[PDB]
Amino acid sequence: MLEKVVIANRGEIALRILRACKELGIKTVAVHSTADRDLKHVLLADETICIGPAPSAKSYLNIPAIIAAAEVTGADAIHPGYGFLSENADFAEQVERSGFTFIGPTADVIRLMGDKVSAIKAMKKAGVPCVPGSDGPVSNDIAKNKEIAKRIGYPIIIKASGGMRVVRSEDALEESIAMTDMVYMEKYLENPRHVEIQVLADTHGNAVYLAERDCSMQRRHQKVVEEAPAPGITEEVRRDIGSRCANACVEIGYRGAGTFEFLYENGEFYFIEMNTRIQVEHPVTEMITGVDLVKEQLRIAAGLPISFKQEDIKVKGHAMECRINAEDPKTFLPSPGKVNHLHSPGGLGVRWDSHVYGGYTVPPHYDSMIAKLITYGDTREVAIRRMQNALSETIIDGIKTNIPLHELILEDENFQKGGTNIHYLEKKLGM
Amino acid sequence: MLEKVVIANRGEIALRILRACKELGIKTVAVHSTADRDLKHVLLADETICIGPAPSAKSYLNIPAIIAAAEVTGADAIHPGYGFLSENADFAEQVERSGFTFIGPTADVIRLMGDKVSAIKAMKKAGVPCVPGSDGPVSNDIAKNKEIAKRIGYPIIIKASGGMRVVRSEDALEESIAMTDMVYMEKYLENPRHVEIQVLADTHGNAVYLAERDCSMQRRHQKVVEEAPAPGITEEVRRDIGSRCANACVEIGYRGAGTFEFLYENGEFYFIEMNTRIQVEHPVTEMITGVDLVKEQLRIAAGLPISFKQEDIKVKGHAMECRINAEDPKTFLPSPGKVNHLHSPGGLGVRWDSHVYGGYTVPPHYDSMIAKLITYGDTREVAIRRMQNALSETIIDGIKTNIPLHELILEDENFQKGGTNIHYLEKKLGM
Ligand SMILES: Nc1ncnc2c1ncn2[C@@H]1O[C@H](COP(=O)(O)OP(=O)(O)CP(=O)(O)O)[C@@H](O)[C@H]1O
Ligand SMILES: Nc1ncnc2c1ncn2[C@@H]1O[C@H](COP(=O)(O)OP(=O)(O)CP(=O)(O)O)[C@@H](O)[C@H]1O
Repeated sequence: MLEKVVIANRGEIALRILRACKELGIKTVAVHSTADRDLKHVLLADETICIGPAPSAKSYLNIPAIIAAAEVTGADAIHPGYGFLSENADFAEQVERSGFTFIGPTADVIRLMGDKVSAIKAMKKAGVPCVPGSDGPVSNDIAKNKEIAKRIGYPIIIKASGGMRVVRSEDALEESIAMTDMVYMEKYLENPRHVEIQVLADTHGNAVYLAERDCSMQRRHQKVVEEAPAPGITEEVRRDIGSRCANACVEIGYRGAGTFEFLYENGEFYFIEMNTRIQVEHPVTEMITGVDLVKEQLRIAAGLPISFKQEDIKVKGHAMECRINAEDPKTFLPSPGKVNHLHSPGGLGVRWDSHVYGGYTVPPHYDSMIAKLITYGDTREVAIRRMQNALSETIIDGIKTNIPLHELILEDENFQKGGTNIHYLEKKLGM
Repeated sequence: MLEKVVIANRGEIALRILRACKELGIKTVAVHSTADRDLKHVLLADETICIGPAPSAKSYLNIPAIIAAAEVTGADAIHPGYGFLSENADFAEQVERSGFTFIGPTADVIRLMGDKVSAIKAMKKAGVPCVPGSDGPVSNDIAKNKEIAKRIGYPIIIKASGGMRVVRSEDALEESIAMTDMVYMEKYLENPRHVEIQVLADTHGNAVYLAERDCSMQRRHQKVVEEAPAPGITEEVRRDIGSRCANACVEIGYRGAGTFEFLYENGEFYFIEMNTRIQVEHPVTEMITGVDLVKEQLRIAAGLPISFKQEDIKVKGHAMECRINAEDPKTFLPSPGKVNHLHSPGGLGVRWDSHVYGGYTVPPHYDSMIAKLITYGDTREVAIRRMQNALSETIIDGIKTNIPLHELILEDENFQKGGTNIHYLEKKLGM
C-alpha cells in the first residue's frame, strides 16, 4: 500500500498533508524550492529534496524534477495539494505513466471537468442542475443566439470555456459574443451565494457527499471567509443535491476528494465548476462531520474503501474559517518579512492550521496565505463569537495581515444575519 | 443575570474562564498577584486588580482582598477555578454572605463532601457505590475492629477523614489504627484504575452526567495524562453509575459542575471523593460530548437551566490530555524561567489550552503546569497518535518540560493496550 508519499506542495497544506501521513505511519518526502528550506513541514519531513530555485515555474511546477524526487526516494504516491499542479492533467497523466500513484482523480476525469462546457455537459447528464444556457458552444448567427438568450432570459453572461462578459440588453449581443478557446452563453444571476458540496469517491465504486460549505465572502473571486453548513440549507435539500453529486462521481468515474461548486439563488442550485482536488477550506467540513478529508484521500489512493458509509454522516454544529494573509488589510499589497513574534489562539473549538512560526520569514515568491484560523460551535453564532475572540488573541508581529479585515467582516450585521451574496464584501470595502 | 465575573485564579484556567466569559459577553475582572502582572488573561481582561504580593497565601488565598475586588468593580459573581479557594467552604460562605454569586456549589454542600466519611455517608444513601468499610469512624476496641476488617477482607487501609496506612495482616491492626481529625477503615484495592464521572446540576432541579474520564497515570497522586471515555466502560455501565451520580446531585442539593471520583477494579466502582469544582482535565470530556463545561458553569450560576437534556448527550470518539509542566522530566524539579521560543502544535483534532507565550517568564511561586495539550480522534488509537505527533511539533525553549515523559508514556505498549492502573507510572519510572 502507501509506504512513502511525496508532498508536491508547500505552506500550510504541505504541513496538513504531512500530519495526515504521520498519523497513518506513512513516510514523507518534502520537495521544496531553495526559498522554502525553512518551511515547518520541510523541517519535519523524513526526507527532503530541493527541486529548484524560488520561482514556482522552476520548482513547484517543475514536473520533471518532482517525478525525479519520487524516483530517487522510492515513493509510491504524490499528493499535489491544491493549486500548482493539482489540476494539471498532464502532470497526473505523466505521474501515472511513470508508475506512481497520483493522489487525486485520473487524468481523463481532470481533463473532463477542466473544460467548462464539457463539465456542464457531464453534470447535466448525471442529473446535476446547471445554469440555464446555450448548453454547448455559441453559434455566431445572432438571429438564433437572441432566441436562446430570450429563451433563458436576460441578463445573460458570455463565458470562456477554459477560463466573462455580462449582457443586459438584446441590442448588445452580436458584439458581446465577438469579444474573446471558445465561449458559451449562460443565465446571469444577480444575487447568488457560493455554495459547494464536498464529496469522496473510492475505487470500490462508493461515493459520499459531506454536506456543503458557503464561501460567498470573496475579493476578486478569491475566497476570504468560509463556513459550514451553509445557512438556510435544510437536511432535505442537502440530501437532494448531495446525492446528485455522489451519483455524478460514479457516472464520471471520479476518485478521491473533490468539490462541486454551485451558485445558490432563490432556493436553486446551479453548477459552475468542480474542483477536482482538496480545497483550502476543507477544514470547516471536517469540524461539522468528524471526517478527516486528507486521511481519506490517502486511504483512497491506497486502494481502500471510504472508511464510512453515507448514513454515518450527520451534520453537527457549525464551523468558520478565516484565511489569514500576509498583506495590507486595505490595499491587499503583499507584506513579506520576518515574523518577530507569533502568538496563535487556542481553547475549546479553536483550530489553527499554519506553517508559520516565530522567527519565520514569509517569502515574496508565493501566495500570501500564512494561516487558517478555524472555529467550531454548537451554533453559527457561537462559531462567529469564537472566531472574533480567537482573532483578538492572535499576534503576528513583523508583517501586516488581513486580520483587521476579518474582524470587520465578523462584526458585520448582515454577515451575522447570514446569507450575504458573492458581491457583498467588495461592496462593503467600497463603502 | 451575570454581567461581570471576577476570575479568582491564574494560569491556564483563568484564561479558560476568560474565554468562556468573552463568548457570553460577560465582563471580566482579573485579580492577580504582583508576579502575575504579565499573565495572558490579565492582559486580556477588561479590568485588572492587584490583590497582593507573589506568595499564594498573600494573594490568591487572600479572601478579604478577593472580595474587595469584587466590590470595587461591582461584580455579580466570582469563579474560583480549581485549587486555591475553589473548595474552601469559608470562602464560598463568605462570598455569598457579601451578596456575590459563588460560581460553584453552596458552602454546606462543600463542607459535606469535604469531609471523607460524611461524604461516603451521603453517597451510600444516594445509591452511589462506596468501598466496603467501617462505614463510619473506627472504634478503638480492636477485638471488634478485627471483625469489620475480616468482614470486608484484608488487605484493608486506614484513612484520614480530612486528608493513609495499609494493613496486610490482622496482627498489625491495633497499632496501625493508633498512628494518626479521625480515621475510618476501608478495603484496600491492589489493582484499581482511577475513573471519574463528570456531572452538571442547575437550580431548576436538573442533573446530568457527562460520561467518564480515566486518570490512572499519576505521580505522587498527581494526574499526568487523562483520557475519555474510560477504556472498557460500556454505554450500559456508563448509564448505571452516571445516573446514580446524577441522582446523588439532587439528593444532596448540588449546584454547578462537579466530579465523582471512583476506584475502578474488576468491573466495580468504588467512590473515594467528589471534587466540588471544575477539574483540570475537564477538556477531554468537552471533546467527546461537545459540551462547554465552563459555559455551563456560568449559565448555571446565572440561574439558567443546563442547556441540554441527558438524552442529547452521546459519547463520540476519544480524547487525550497531557499536562505539560515546567519541570525536569526525570527529577521533576520545577524549571522556572523565560520561554525564549514557543511553538504550539495545531491541525485537525488538536487543542491547546495554555497561558504561555513566547517571551513569557514562568514564575517560581506557583505550580509547574504551563499548558494542556488535548487531542481528539475517532478512536483511542488516533487520539494517541495525534498526541504523539502534536508533542513532537511542540517547542518550548528556555526551560525544561515534562514532554519527554509524555512521549515515553504514549509509546508504552501497556498504555497503548489500555487500562493500566494507578500504580503503573511510578512503576515504569522506577524501571
Ligand atoms: N452565471 C453566473 N452568474 C453570476 N455569477 C457568475 C456566473 N458565472 C460565473 N460567475 C462568477 O464568476 C466566478 C467564477 O469565475 P471563473 O470562471 O473565472 O472561475 P474562477 O477561476 O474565478 C474560481 P476558481 O478559484 O475555483 O478557479 C464565479 O464565482 C461567479 O462569481
Ligand atoms: N481503598 C483504596 N484502595 C486503593 N487505593 C486507594 C484507596 N484509597 C485511597 N487510595 C489512594 O489514595 C489516593 C487518594 O489519596 P487522598 O485521600 O490523599 O486524596 P488526594 O488528595 O491524594 C487526590 P485529590 O488531588 O483529588 O485531592 C487515591 O488516588 C488512591 O490512589
